[PDB]
Amino acid sequence: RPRFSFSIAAREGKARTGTIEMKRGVIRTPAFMPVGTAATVKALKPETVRATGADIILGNTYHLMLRPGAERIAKLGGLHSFMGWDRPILTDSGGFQVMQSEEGVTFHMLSPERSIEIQHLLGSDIVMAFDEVTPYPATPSRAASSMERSMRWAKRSRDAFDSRKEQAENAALFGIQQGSVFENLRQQSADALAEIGFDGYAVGGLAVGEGQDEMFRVLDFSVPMLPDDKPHYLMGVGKPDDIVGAVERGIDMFDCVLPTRSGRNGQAFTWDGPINIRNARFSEDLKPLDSECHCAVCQKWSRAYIHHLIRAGEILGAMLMTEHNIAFYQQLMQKIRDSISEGRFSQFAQDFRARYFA
Amino acid sequence: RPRFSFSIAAREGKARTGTIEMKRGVIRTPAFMPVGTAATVKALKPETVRATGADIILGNTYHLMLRPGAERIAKLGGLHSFMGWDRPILTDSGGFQVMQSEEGVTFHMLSPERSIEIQHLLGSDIVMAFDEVTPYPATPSRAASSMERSMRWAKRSRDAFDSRKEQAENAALFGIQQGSVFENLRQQSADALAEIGFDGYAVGGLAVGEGQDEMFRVLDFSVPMLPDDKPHYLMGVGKPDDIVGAVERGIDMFDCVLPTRSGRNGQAFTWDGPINIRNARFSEDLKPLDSECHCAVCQKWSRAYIHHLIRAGEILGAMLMTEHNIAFYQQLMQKIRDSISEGRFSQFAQDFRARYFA
Ligand SMILES: [Zn+2]
Ligand SMILES: [Zn+2]
Repeated sequence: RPRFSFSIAAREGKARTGTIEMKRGVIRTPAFMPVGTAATVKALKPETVRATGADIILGNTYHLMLRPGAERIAKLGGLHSFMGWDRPILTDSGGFQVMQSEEGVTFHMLSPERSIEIQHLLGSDIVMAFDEVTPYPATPSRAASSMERSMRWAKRSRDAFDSRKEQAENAALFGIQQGSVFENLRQQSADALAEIGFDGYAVGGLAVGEGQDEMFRVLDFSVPMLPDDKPHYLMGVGKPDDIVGAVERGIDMFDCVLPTRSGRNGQAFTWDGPINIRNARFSEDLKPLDSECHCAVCQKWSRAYIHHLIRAGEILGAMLMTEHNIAFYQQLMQKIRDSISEGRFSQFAQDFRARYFA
Repeated sequence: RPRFSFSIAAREGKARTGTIEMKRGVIRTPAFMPVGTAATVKALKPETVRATGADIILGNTYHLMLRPGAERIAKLGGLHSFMGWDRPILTDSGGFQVMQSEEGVTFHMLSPERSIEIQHLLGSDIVMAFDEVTPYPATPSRAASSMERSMRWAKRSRDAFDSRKEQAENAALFGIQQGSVFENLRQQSADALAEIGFDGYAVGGLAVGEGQDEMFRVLDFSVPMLPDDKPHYLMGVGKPDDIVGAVERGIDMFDCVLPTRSGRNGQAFTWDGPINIRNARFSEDLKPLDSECHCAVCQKWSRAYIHHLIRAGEILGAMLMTEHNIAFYQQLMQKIRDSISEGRFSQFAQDFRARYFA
């Protein structure tokens, strides 16, 4: 396989489906990437993650640099070897968590150069440029300032990535668009990123307090500013309905802690909407979490059993809920991909929303 | 298969190896039974428990009657169906946890009749008689009193078990020997239990504060008092070296929370003795937990990785440590069984101790 190749197999309106080819494997898009916080996808073995249908997972640069440490992971053979996942891994830049001067942030120090270096040490396949994230809400002036600084940092990220032969030859680098909710700033950011040139483009600075309406509004004008022939990554999104709407607006890649996090909380996603398995109504319910879900949990265990485990604080409860939720997300992405390929994604989105919010 | 059949295939001194045949499967002895506290073997799917080599697991009557409740479990199809384990399950009587009058204990009420009933509701394959457990230390007089009461309760358990057709035809009932550390009391208890007649006999009231020397001393005279042709079950034992010594003294069945419990704590069992994986010396150790262990954890993950997970409080750390420890226990039982079959258990025990305590 090549270092990086994105090919669009089918389109319906702004929606696209296709594949990203990388050295460690193929990523089907639109893609959902389970999040590995501390070199583990919470409560799941890597084989189980893969079995749900995930093609790629996300590693957190901020957490890993603190524990166990980027240099230590490199010494142990890199993140893939360390955690036992041999498929692609995307690493975030640390910009969101660390949230200062033009050189970078101290807190430990983090700069475009150090972020790139850490992601190299981890052996990341998709490296994220180091950005400054504009809080929401933000004045036009402050958003411009942050966006401008992030573009300077994007250039610095690009140069640091390119200066490392092994990294430049084997990994990909994504730039991150900023600019808050302002069309002009988004435009300038997109223009700047494209001038620099990246393998993929992320829409950053969303899902930070604004509602879905506003997020969708910003996506409407922002995604078409990005190069059409490269992947579009919406960071930290999100709920199933957020995902469907973002694909309708041209997004190809997603990540969120939601399915793992809310799993441990007792929230299970279903085609009829989320349920909280702790609710007493499930104490004697012999049905699986979802009657259509094809995951291993739904094939074997009842709502009543999982209800009991989650109420009792048992680790197996977290394991089963997380597997289900991640498998649900992958099934959602599969149905999205199929519907786009078949030119019926518009209908799928409508049918999906009608049932999920019934 | 029959309701219950124990056959002794081979002997070396007091040690025996063989099989217990039951409707839901065959149990190879000497056997180690992982403990399921709240209808789950902590941090493991039933398939994973089985994959380690376990033939039977233990369910706790006291915990299950409180949550989710014995009647509810029956309504949901019984414990096997509820938790997804279809092989034999032994249930304890609740006597130890609940630790009063001749009728039983209130705290909820527990009597020989209610204990038997609860174990019927769970659908247990091996039912334990309801006993009174003598605290350690105990005067000769108090131990006699408790032992005498437990024998009266053993009769009541027997009659309650026999009064339920479905239970008597499909499950087995074990009596429990008491009598503290006193040979005469142990003798009277064994005589009483045999007069009543049970499918198996447990040595109760040990591992309650006495040392290994004293436990072994009591086992020396107590196990030969029990019927030779029936299984001998030492409850709540124990460490690997306890197990080897107890088999040398004629014990066929074991259970302990140790491998699960100490797993989550960071303690990993190895042929060279236990290690605590949290120790800084393992932070960059690329070796598996045990260099000889054939378990899935040891095939894939390093000491360094598990060290990181356990220090970070990650659920996967608990999962991997517990799988390893349970697999270690099963490998220990397999080596014991093989050595007895080959008439070299004496040598195995010696070699085992030399290395484990080196
Ligand atoms: Zn499912
Ligand atoms: Zn192992």
